[PDB]
Amino acid sequence: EFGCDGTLEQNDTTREVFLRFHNDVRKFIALGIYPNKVGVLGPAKNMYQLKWSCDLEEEAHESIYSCSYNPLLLHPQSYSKLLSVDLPDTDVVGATLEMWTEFMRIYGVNTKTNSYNPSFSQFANMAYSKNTKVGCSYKKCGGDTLVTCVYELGVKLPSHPQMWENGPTCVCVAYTDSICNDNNLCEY
Amino acid sequence: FGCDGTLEQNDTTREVFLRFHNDVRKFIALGIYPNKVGVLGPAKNMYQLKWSCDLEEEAHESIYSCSYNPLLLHPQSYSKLLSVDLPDTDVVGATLEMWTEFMRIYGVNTKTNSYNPSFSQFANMAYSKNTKVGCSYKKCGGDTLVTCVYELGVKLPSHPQMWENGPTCVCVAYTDSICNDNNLCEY
Ligand SMILES: *[C@@H]1O[C@H](CO)[C@@H](O[C@@H]2O[C@H](CO)[C@@H](O[C@@H]3O[C@H](CO)[C@@H](O)[C@H](O)[C@H]3NC(C)=O)[C@H](O)[C@H]2NC(C)=O)[C@H](O[C@@H]2O[C@@H](C)[C@@H](O)[C@@H](O)[C@@H]2O)[C@H]1NC(C)=O
Ligand SMILES: *[C@@H]1O[C@H](CO)[C@@H](O[C@@H]2O[C@H](CO)[C@@H](O)[C@H](O)[C@H]2NC(C)=O)[C@H](O[C@@H]2O[C@@H](C)[C@@H](O)[C@@H](O)[C@@H]2O)[C@H]1NC(C)=O
Repeated sequence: EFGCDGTLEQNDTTREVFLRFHNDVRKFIALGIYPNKVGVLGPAKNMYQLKWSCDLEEEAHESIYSCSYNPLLLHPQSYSKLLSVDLPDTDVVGATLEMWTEFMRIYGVNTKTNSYNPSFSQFANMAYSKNTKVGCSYKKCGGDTLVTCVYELGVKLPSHPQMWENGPTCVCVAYTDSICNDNNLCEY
Repeated sequence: FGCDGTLEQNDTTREVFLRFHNDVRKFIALGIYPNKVGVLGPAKNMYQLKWSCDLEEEAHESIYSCSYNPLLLHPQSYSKLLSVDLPDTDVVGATLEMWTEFMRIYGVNTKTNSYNPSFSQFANMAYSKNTKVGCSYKKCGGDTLVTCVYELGVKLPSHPQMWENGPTCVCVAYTDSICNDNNLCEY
């Protein structure tokens, strides 16, 4: 599920944190039980399972390599700079991902449109229903640690801000020959 | 710690909670804790926190039903997290880091060090005159609840100051205070 050989300064423990965090968020949106600011997100039809992409992880790694964020702009990308602390790497990674979702919970999703909002831009990239690939990276840059995820597909702003379509769990039709896996997420 | 109660927590996460708080507080006291721009502090009357099993009880009780219901006896910080398949210490660490990162998103006004609801958890953690904290967490299926209870905190509107600007180791808020080896006040 990973197999990323490169000089990426990361091993699979944090990659699994990244990957399963995304797919847990997406499963609970699809099931209609992820908590909004008030109430719940979802259910969503067309919410696809994410797979790791080593190419996208390289894009994530390259954007923070110099210790100043510089995205390649080939793919949607979420980024945050956190204070480096004397705790394990899973803690920074976890803190970033939790923070990305708390932005959403602090501001609140309109669950009629499920539109992107700049105040939870990272959550929108993480929840974008029709994406199927993610790659993330982090780098300690002295007093700060940069954490960033890159996605194959994302919202297209401003015209197409919808993060996911309201619909029944396991309705998987956005790609031909899609099935719903045991995670309650679509795959193709 | 010595918290005997049915608190569903052991001392390893208690230490992460406590040490994290006192690191932040001493970095503010020394004037080296990063703000959004620049640094926070130095602060006078920044007291070291001690654990309180009573406050931990108040924390544990507010979340044991998996819906947040504070007792409202003491200032309290709370977050509902997405559950992660990581050791509990790392979920606690991630939460505490996240609480500080809110502050650096909005930024503290270092002329006033005023409370800001947008970083309420950092504010509760940084409140200089508090000396006791109790924290708890509970895995609730897909989500995890994490919360800290403080004996003292800001009082709005009358006392919005998280800490007062001033020299490290000035410890006069309470009589018979001293500055310990952590450069934090205690009595
Ligand atoms: C990704 O890298 C991290 C950081 O190196 C790995 O986590 C570390 O894994 C090592 C073991 O390979 C842990 O060390 C050992 O800890 C135990 C308990 O104290 C002791 O028996 C042993 O003496 C100790 N070794 C030494 C010399 O210290 C280490 O504690 C652990 N965490 C950190 C922050 O260093 C990680 O390994 C994965 O996670 C650990 C927790 C184990 O489950 C391990 O089997 C896993 O592979 C690396 N991930 C991968 C996939 O390799
Ligand atoms: C609190 O609960 C933790 C989870 O059960 C304990 O960690 C576990 O300790 C085992 C040895 O007793 C060790 O083999 C396990 O890998 C470890 N599990 C995890 C997820 O870390 C913890 O014990 C403390 O921490 C571990 C890492 C060791 O250093 C122990 O010697 C420690 O006591 C429990 N804490 C206490 C104070 O009992």
